Amino acid sequence: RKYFVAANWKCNGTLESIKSLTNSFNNLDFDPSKLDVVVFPVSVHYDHTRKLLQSKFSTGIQNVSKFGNGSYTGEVSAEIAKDLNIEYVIIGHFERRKYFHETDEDVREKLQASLKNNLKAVVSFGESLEQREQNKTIEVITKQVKAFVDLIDNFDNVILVYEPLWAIGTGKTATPEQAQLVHKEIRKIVKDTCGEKQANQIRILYGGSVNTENCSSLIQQEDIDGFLVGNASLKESFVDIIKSAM
Repeated sequence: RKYFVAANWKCNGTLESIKSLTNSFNNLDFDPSKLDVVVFPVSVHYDHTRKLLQSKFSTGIQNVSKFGNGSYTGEVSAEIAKDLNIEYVIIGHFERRKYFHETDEDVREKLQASLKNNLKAVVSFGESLEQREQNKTIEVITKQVKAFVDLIDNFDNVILVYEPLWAIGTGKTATPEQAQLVHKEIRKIVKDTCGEKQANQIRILYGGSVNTENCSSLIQQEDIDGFLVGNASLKESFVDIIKSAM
């Protein structure tokens, strides 16, 4: 298991601010055969971003269509991404499930499209504060992971991300012990449905207010293999979060 650190810029950036930020990220000396680091700019920033980042950084887009090419105004198909040599996609992010009504079935259809078209997928899921307070966290996560887990065929090319919804953008980070408990269950699902070797190969990242202060204690946990990072990835100090995985 290679550790994996991903910057989700969400809906942020200007041409100038991406030049300044990618310059800082390029100054970090790391070996991309030892750690995957991926940046996810806004779609219209993808070209600018890929041009500026050195190739040690992988790139991807923040969403991909559940449909293939055709009459889907506004959508970007996995086929189109493949032809732009876009390497990664994020699927299942809380913001898409929340504001745009994306369902588990949408997530399954997007992963199917992504794998069919040679895209690697960062697939996110997690329980709300209400579900956690009803003591339903593992049941929720188990249902969300089983919505798509049978589609995975190469266990290096799908990366799972546990982001409890209450930790996203709030500063209320899960503790390393809370994250680990859930990651151990996610890995156990993959073991059950896919086999032990596959479960030991797959990366399971944590996300939900990861920052420079708390990242080392999270990644030290046995079943936490890196991070999907939102607000902290817009800052030049994001390099220190990469360093925690080095």
